[PDB]
Order: sequence, then C-alpha cells, then structure tokens
Amino acid sequence: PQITLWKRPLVTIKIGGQLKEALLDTGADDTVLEEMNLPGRWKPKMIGGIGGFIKVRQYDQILIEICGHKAIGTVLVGPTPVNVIGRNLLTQIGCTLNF
Amino acid sequence: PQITLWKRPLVTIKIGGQLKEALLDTGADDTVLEEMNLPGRWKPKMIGGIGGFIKVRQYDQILIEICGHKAIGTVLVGPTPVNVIGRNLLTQIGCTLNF
Ligand SMILES: CCC(CC)CN(C[C@@H](O)[C@H](Cc1ccccc1)NC(=O)O[C@H]1CO[C@H]2OCC[C@H]21)S(=O)(=O)c1ccc(N)cc1
Repeated sequence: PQITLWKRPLVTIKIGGQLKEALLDTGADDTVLEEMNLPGRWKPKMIGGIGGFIKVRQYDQILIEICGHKAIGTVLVGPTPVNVIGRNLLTQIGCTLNF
Repeated sequence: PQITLWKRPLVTIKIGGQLKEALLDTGADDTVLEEMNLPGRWKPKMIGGIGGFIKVRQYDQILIEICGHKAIGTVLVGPTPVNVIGRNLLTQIGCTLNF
C-alpha cells in the first residue's frame, strides 16, 4: 500500500504470537519494541536518540509479520516509549520512501 | 525519487543559505537539526525522544529545500544526535511510504 504522513504511520504487527501496533520508522536503524517477555537468548545493547540512550535486549532471527508481509531479523526489546519498525525489517517488506 | 532503506535515507538540504545532510525520519513528528545559527525569531521548547527530553529553539515558517523540494515550516534546533527531517516537512514534499 501507500501510507501518507499526515499522521503517525502506525500499523499492526504480529510477533511471538502477539499483535501490537508499531511505527514504520525510516529513522530507526533497528526495530525496537515495548517490553515483552520473549523466549530465548539475547545480548545487551544500548541505543541512542533524542534525549540519550536506553538499554534494550537484542533478539536475533525473530519472525515478524507487518501488514501480512513476513520478515525475520533483529528485534530490540526495552522500555521504549513507542514501538518502531526499523530499516532492518522495512527493507524486507519492500518499503521505500517516495516523493 | 524512490529511496530504498538498506542504508540510512540521508539527503542534502538547504536551510539559511547553507547545505547540510539530514535523515528522512518517518518516526519523527517534527524536524530537529543540530546546533546552528538561523536568522529569525525563535522560541524555546521541549521535545522528547527515545531517551527523554531535550531543549530546542523553535523557528517557524523557515524556508528549507530537501533534495530539491521546497518546504516552509517549523524547524527545531538543538542537541539531536543527527539532523532529522520529520513528518511536518515530509508531508510538504509529498513523501509517502510504499510497500
Ligand atoms: C538517530 C535518529 C533517530 C533520533 C533522531 C532515531 N530514532 C528514531 C526516530 O524516528 C524517533 C522515533 C521515536 C518516536 C516517538 C517517541 C520516541 C522515539 N523519532 C524522534 O525522536 O522524533 C522526535 C522528533 O519529532 C518528534 O516525534 C517523535 C518524537 C520527537 S530512535 O527512536 O531514537 C531509535 C534509535 C536506534 C534504533 N535501533 C531504533 C529507534
């Protein structure tokens, strides 16, 4: 589809058998999702933006479905104010910027 | 143009007669640029990111050309990790997300 940017580009995603809302975020290198009790191992990481850094848990090879488009890659989990789909997964669903 | 997301969507902008590089950031409501001198009245404001809130100077009705497309809108100046073009200007240049 085509998403205009009058409002935040929020979409429904499916991850670990859960449905959530997340932003399609071209400014996010990597996907970051709200605290959720995901199974399996992980590696600590710190990610920075406006305001500074937050600590997150990096899970690898996680399966995510974004508007029926399946993807698999890195998902960071932590106390983020918002769920964002980053470029690591946006590339996998064919998402482009167009003007 | 159509921009893929395998790398950061960085483009050249012109503001206040100066060229700069900025990130097209669909997860930013607002446009925030690193510290710089801008002619025009400004008002102090607070804006919040993933790591908290920073102090910015709000300039209104600023002319800014993004990748050859002109926009006139609000520009926040302050300690952002990188120059970001947010939705307030992305809408003006006709930018949509497509997949
Ligand atoms: C380094 C480039 C940007 C910050 C400049 C990176 N951010 C994504 C960005 O889209 C962020 C995503 C974001 C959205 C909402 C709340 C926190 C973060 N938006 C943001 O900070 O926008 C601010 C400016 O406009 C306002 O509207 C949103 C907040 C304000 S981020 O959230 O900090 C981020 C950093 C690393 C990863 N892997 C994933 C996300």
